[PDB]
Amino acid sequence: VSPPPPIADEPLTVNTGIYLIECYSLDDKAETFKVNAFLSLSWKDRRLAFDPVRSGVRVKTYEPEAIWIPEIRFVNVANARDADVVDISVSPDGTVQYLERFSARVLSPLDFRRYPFDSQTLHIYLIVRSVDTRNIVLAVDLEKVGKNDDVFLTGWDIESFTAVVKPANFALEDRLESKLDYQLRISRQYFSYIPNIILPMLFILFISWTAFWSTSYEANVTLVVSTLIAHIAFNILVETNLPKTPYMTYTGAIIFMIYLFYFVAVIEVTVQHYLKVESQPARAASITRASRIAFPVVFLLANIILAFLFF
Amino acid sequence: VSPPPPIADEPLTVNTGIYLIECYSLDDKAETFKVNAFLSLSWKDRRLAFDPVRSGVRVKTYEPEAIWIPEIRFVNVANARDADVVDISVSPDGTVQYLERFSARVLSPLDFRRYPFDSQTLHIYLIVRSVDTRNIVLAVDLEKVGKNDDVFLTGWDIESFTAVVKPANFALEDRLESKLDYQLRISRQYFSYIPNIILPMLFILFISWTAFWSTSYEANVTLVVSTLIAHIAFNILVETNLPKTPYMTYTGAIIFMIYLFYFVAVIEVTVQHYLKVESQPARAASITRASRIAFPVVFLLANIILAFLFF
Amino acid sequence: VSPPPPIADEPLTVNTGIYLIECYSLDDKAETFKVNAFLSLSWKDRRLAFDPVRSGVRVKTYEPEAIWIPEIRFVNVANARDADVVDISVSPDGTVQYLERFSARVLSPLDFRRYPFDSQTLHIYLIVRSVDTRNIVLAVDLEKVGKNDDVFLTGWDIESFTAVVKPANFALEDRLESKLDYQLRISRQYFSYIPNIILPMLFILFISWTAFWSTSYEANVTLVVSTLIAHIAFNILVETNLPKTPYMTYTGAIIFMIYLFYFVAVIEVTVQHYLKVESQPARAASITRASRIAFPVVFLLANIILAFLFF
Amino acid sequence: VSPPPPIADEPLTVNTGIYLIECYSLDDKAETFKVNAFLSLSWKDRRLAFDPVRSGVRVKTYEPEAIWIPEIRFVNVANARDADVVDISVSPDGTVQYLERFSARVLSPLDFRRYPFDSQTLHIYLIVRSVDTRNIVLAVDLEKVGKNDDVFLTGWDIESFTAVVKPANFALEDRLESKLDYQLRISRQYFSYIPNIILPMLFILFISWTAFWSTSYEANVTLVVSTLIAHIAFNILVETNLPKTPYMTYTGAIIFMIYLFYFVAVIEVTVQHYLKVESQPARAASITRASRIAFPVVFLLANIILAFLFF
Amino acid sequence: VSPPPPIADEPLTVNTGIYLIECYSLDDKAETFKVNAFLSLSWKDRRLAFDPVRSGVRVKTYEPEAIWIPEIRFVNVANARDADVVDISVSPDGTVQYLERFSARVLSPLDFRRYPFDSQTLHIYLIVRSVDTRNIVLAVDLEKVGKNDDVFLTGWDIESFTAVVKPANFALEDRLESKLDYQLRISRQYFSYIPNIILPMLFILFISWTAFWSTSYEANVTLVVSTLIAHIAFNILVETNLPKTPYMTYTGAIIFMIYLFYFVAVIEVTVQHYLKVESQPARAASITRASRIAFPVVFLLANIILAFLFF
Ligand SMILES: [Cl-]
Ligand SMILES: [Cl-]
Ligand SMILES: [Cl-]
Ligand SMILES: [Cl-]
Ligand SMILES: [Cl-]
Ligand SMILES: [Cl-]
Ligand SMILES: [Cl-]
Ligand code: NA
Ligand code: NA
Ligand code: NA
Ligand code: NA
Ligand code: NA
Ligand code: NA
Repeated sequence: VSPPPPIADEPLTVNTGIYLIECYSLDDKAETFKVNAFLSLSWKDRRLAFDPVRSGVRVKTYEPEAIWIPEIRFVNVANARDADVVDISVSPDGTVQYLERFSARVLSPLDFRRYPFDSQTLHIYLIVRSVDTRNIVLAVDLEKVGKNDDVFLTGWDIESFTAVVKPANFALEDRLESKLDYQLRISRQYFSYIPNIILPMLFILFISWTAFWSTSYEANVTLVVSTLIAHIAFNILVETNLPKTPYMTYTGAIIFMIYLFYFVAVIEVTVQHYLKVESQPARAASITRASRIAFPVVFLLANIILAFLFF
Repeated sequence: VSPPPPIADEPLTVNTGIYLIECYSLDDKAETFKVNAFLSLSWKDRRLAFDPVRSGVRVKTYEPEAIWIPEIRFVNVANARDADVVDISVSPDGTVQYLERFSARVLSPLDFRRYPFDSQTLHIYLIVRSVDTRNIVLAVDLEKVGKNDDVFLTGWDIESFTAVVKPANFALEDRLESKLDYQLRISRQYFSYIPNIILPMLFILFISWTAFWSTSYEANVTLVVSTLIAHIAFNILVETNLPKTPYMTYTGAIIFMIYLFYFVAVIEVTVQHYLKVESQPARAASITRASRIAFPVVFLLANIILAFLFF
Repeated sequence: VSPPPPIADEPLTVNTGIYLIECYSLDDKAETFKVNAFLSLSWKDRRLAFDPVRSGVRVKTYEPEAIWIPEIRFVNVANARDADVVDISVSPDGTVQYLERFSARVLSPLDFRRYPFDSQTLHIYLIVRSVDTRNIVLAVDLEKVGKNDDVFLTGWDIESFTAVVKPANFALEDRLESKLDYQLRISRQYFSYIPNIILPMLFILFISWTAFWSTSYEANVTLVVSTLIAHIAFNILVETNLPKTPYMTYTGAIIFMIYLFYFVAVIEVTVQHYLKVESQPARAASITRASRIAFPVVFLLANIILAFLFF
Repeated sequence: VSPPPPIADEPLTVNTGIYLIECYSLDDKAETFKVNAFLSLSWKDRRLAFDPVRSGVRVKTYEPEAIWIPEIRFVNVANARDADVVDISVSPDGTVQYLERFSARVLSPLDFRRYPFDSQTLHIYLIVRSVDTRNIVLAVDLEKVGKNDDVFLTGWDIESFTAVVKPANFALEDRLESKLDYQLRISRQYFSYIPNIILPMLFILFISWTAFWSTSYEANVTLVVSTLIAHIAFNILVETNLPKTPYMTYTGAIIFMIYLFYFVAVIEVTVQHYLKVESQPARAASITRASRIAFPVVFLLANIILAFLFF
Repeated sequence: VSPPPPIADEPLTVNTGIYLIECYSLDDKAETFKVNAFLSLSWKDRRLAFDPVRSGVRVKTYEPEAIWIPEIRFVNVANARDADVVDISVSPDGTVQYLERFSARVLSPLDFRRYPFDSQTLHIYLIVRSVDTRNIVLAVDLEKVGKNDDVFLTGWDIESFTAVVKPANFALEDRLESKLDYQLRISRQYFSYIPNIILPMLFILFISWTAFWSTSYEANVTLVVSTLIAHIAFNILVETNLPKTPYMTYTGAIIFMIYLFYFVAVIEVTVQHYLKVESQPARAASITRASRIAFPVVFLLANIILAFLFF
C-alpha cells in the first residue's frame, strides 16, 4: 500500500492527539519516565472515500494491514513503544480516524538547579518521516489532547499536558521530518525533604555550635567531629537520589557550604584549646563569645545569598 | 469480524469476572503490584447460534481468530497484560463463554498516613471502548469473581477481593467507555516493625536520657550525640522502604518528633555544664532533676496526641 | 481439534512428570525461585491409534498443531512458563508421549522461624482444567519425576524432589480442576552465618561486658554505646536479607534480646557512676561484681530458653 | 532470494551509515551504553533495475521479504538489536536504499586511569558475513553518519560521532567478514566530584592535621581515628561507582595515598604521647612542630607527583 | 521432516563448534555469566545430496524450515538461548553446514576458596536428544572452536576456551542424550583488592596495636573499638560481593581471624587498666611490652598457616 496521492503539490497532514492514562516511574537519576496513553491519528485518504447511500454504512472499519497507515514514531524513547490498535474508522469523504493505546519509557532531561523546589517540563516528541511519493506534516487536534483525572506521579504535582501546535519541520538524511512537541509540566512535592533531610541536617549543625558554650576541648572535638560524620551521611544520602550534574544544585550548594561551617568550627575549637594551654584563656574567651553570634549570623546571611542566587 | 448486531437500540453487555491465582511483588515505593489471574468474559452473539439436533454438539469451541471478541483492557497497568486464552465455548443461543489466564503489573496508589499500621484498597480497572456499529457495556458475574486460598502477599493480610457491580460509563474521545472497579482489600502485618524499628529506636532514646543521672559533660555529650546518630540511621532505614509523600506518615511523625527530644537533651546537657562551670550546680541540679520527669512525661503525652491525630 | 472421546463416563488421565535440570535464584525476600526442567505428559487418544503392520512405523511423531494436547498450567507461577516442545510420540494403541523443556519463576512461600537453621518445602503445582466434552484428571508417572545430579541451589542443600501422587480434584468456576503437588525439599547451609554474623555479634557484646571490670564511666559509656551501634549495623544487615514476617525468627529473637542486654549494661554503667559520685563506691562495687556473673549467666540461660522454644 | 550476481570477480559493497537519535544509560561498572539510532544501508542489485519511462515510477518501494537484504549485525552487542524497517527504495539502476531504526545495548570497555577527569571512545562495530555465492564488503557513506543535536549522556560531554571509513576485512570460520568501526567520543563532566568527593575528603584530612596543634592524646586519637573512618566511607562510596580495574585509577591513587597520611599521623600522635609520659615533652614538641610543615608539604608534593604520572 | 535415515545401525554424528564473540556480566553471587557466540553445526543428510554437474551449483543454500535440523540445546542455561540463523549450506555429498549467532545467560558454579586469588572453569554444555527413528551423537570440530581477540571479562583474565572432544552419552527418560563440555578457563585480577580492601584492613588493625604504647585506657578503648567498627564495615563490604558458601574463603578466613585479634587486644587493654587501678602497673607493663611483639608475631605466623592451608 502506497500513501494517499496528492491533489496539488500540498503535503499530507496527519492530525495527532495524546491522551495520558497512566503516568509513572519518573527516575530522577536516569531522567526517564514511563507513560501509558492513547495516540489518535487522522488523515484524508480519497482512495478510501465511499457513498453512504450506495454502501449502506455511515463509517467503514478497517484492519491495519488493509489500508495505508503513517509510520509515526517517538523521538525520545529508549525502545519502540508497545502499541495495540484500538480502532480504525473511515468516513465517507475518506477521513481516516486511527486510535491506539501505547506504553513507552520516555527519555526527557531534568534541571536539578532548584532541587527539591524544582519544576520540570517533560517532553514527548511525535515524529513522521516523509516518503518519496509524498511529504507528511504533523498537526495537533486539541480536542484529542488531554489526561485522565486519576493520573498521578509519586512525589510530583501534575500541572498541565499541552502540545506545541506548530511542528518542527526539518530535513534528516535528505527527507522531511515533521516533529511535534507534547509537554507535561510537573512540580516537585518538596514537603518530605523538610522533616527528612533539611531539618535533621540543621539540628546536627546547631548541635555542633554548642561547643561555643564549652571549654572542654575533648567534648568539643566529639561534638563537631560526630555531627560532621552525620552531615557526610546526609550528603551521601542526597547524592544517591540525584544524578551527576555539571552545575550546582540548591541542596548541593547548602550541603557543601555546611562543610565550610564545620571546618571553621574545628579551627575555632583548636584555637580556643591552643590559647588555653598557652595560659591565654581571656583571648580564647573573646573568640568563643564572638563565634556564638558570628556562626548563626554568617549562616543566615550566606543562606539568604544562596536562596537569592537560586530563586 | 464486526461486533454482534443489536436487536433494539440496546448496548452489548459483556459479563466479566476476575479470579486471583497469584498475588505478588507489592512495591510500596512504586505503588505497583503484580497479579496472575483468570479473566472470564461472556456475551451474546446471535450470529454464532446453532441446532443441538442438526449439529450434534451441545457447545462449539472456537479459536480467538474465528469469532468476534471484545477488546477488553486494564486502565491502571504499566504495559499490556500477558494473556493466554484458556477456553472459548459457544452455546447454540450464541452465548459465548471466554476464559483467559493473564499476568500484569497493576499501578494502584497507596495511603501511607498510618504506616506501618495502614490498610489499602488495591484497584484493578477493567475497560471496554464502544465501537461505531454498537455501544459496549460491562457487567459483573459475581459467580466468576474470587481468589485462590493459597493467595499470599508477603508482609500483608489479604482481606477481600470484590467488584463494584455498576460500571462507570463515560465518554472519552467521542466514544462510550465502560469501566469496572475490582477491589483487593489488604492490611499491613506491622509485627516485624515493633522488634526491628520501633523498640530499638525507643531503646537508644531511653539510653540518651541516662545523661539526666550524670554530671560528666564529656560522657553526656557521647551519650546524646551517639544515640542521635543511631536515630539518623533508623530514619534513613525507614525512608528507603517508603516513597516521598506530600503528607506526614505516622512513623515519620514519631521519628521527626524524636529529633526535637535529642535537640532539647543537648540543650539540657549544655545548660547543666555551663551552670556547673559558672559555680551554680544547685540551679543545674534543679534543671536535671526536672528533666528526669519532664522528658518521659512530654514524650508519653506527645505520642498520645500523635496516636490520637493519626488513628 | 477436540479432546479424546470417552469410552464410558471415565475421565481422561494425563500422566505427568517433572525432571529438574537447573535450579537457581532462590530470592528469600520475594519467596521466589527459578526452575529449568523437563515436563513430560502422556495420555491415550484412540483417534490417533494405528496398525504397526499396515503403517510400517512403530511410532508416529506429530507436531503440536497436528494433534490435541492438554492445556497444562502451573498454579504458583509469576507468568506463563517459557516452554519449547522437545518430542511428541504416538504408540500404535494411541498412547501419546509428550515432552517439553520449560523455565519458570515459581512463587513458593518460606518459613523463616528457624532462620538460618531452617528447612523448606518448595512447591510446583501442576494443573489442568476440564473441558465441556470431557473431564481431565492428572496422574504422576514416578519414573519421569527426578532431578539432575549437578542441580545446585547457592546457599542450600537439595534434599529431595518428589510428587504427591494423588491429585487435588476440585471445582473452580463450575469446572473440574486437577491439581498435582511437586515438592522440592531444601535445607539452608547455615555455615557462613557463624563467622559472618553470629560470632562477630557475640564478640562486640562480650566487648561491652568489659565495662564490668572498669570504674571509668567515660570509657564504659564509649564501650557499651559503640558496641550497641555495631549491633544495630548487624540487625540492619540481617533484616535486609529477610522479608517482613508476622512472627519472630530465631535470629530476630536473639538480635532483639541482645538490645535488652545493652540497655541493662547502660543502666549498670549509670548506677555505678551515680553511686561513685554519691561517695558510695562500696555499693557500686557489689553491683559491678554481681554483673560480671549475672550478665553471662542470664545470657546463656535466655539463649537455652530461645533454642528450646524454636527447635 | 539469493545475493546480487557479480559482474566481474568484484565483491558487493554495502554502503552504511549510523545517525544517533538517543544515547543513554552509560553503566561505568558494566562498560555498557544504550543506543537508539537510524541504520542506513545501500547496495546495487542489477536484478531490481527498471526503466523509469516504461514503469512510470521514479523509485520502487519494496517490503523486506520481497527482495534480498544483507545480514548486517553488530559485534559488541549484548543481544541482537531491536530494529524496525522505516523504508526500502530502489532507484532505476538497481541502487537499493534501506533505512531502519534500531535500539541496542552496546558493550564497549572504558579506561578509568584518569577518573573522574577521563575521556572515552565508545565503539559500535558493524559487521557483514560473506556468502558462498559472493563476498560482501562494507563501506561508509559519510553523509548518512551523524547525531541529533538533543543527544545527551548524563554526566558526559558528547564530543564527536565519526566512522573509520576503511573496514577491517578478515576471515572467520573460512568466510570473509567486513567490520566497520563507529566511534563516539565522550569526556566526563568532573564538576560534581569536586564538591561531593574531593573537597569533603580534603576537609576531613585537614581536620585530622589539627592534632599537630594539640597535646591532648585522647582528643588527637578521636580526631585522626574519626576522620579516617569518614575517609573509609568515601573510599567505599567511590569503589561502588567504579568496576574492579587491574590498574590504579587517579582517584584510587589519591584515596590510597591518604591512608598512609592517616597512618603516619597516628604514629606521630602515639610518639608524641609516649615521649610526654616518658617526661621528654621537648623532643615531642620538636616532632609535632615539624609535622605541622611536613604533613602539608609532603601531601602537596606527592599529589604533584601523582598528577604528573597520571596526566 | 524426519531425521536422515541410517545406512547401517550407526548413530548420526552432529559436529559442533562454539566461537565466542562477546563475554560479559559474570555475576559472582549468582554464579551466572552472559555469552554472545557463534554456534556451528555439521551433519550428513544423504537425502539432500546432489550432482554438481546436473544442478550447476557447487553448494545449495536452504532456509531452516526447508530441511531437517537437529534440536540442539544448552544444559546450564537460565532460559532458551536467543538465536538467529546466519547460514545453512549443503555440499553435493549431503554434508550440511549450519551457523547461528546466539546469546544466553549461562549458569556455572564458582569455587571461592582462594578468593580473590581464585581461578575458575566456566562450562557451556551442548546437548542433543535422540529420536525414535535414530540416535544422535555430538562431536567437536576443533577448527570451529575459538574466541575473538577483543573478548574481555571485567575483573578477569581469560586463559583458554577449549572443548572436551568425547561426549557424555547417557540415558534420560528412556532416550539417549549426547552432552558436550565447552570450558572457558578464567583467573581473577586480584590487583584492586590490595589497595581497596587488604591494605586498608591491615592499616586499621595496625592502628589498634598503637594501644600497646599507651597507658591511657580511654584512648585505648577509642583506638581498638573504632578500628573494630571499620573492620566490621570491611567484612560487610566483602560479603556483599560474595555468595553464601558452605566453606571458608581465603579472605573470609583472614577477616574472621582479625576479629580474634581485636578481641584479645580489648582483653589486653582491660587487663592493663584493671592492674593499674589495683596499683600493680609493673605487671601491666610486662603484659603491654610482651603484646608489642606477640600481636605482630602471632598475626604473621597465623597468616603463613592460612596461606599454606589455602594455597
Ligand atoms: Cl516509538
Ligand atoms: Cl532543515
Ligand atoms: Cl522530502
Ligand atoms: Cl491491559
Ligand atoms: Cl504456566
Ligand atoms: Cl546486532
Ligand atoms: Cl539453548
Ligand atoms: Na497499513
Ligand atoms: Na477476534
Ligand atoms: Na494441539
Ligand atoms: Na529479504
Ligand atoms: Na527444520
Ligand atoms: Na571517645
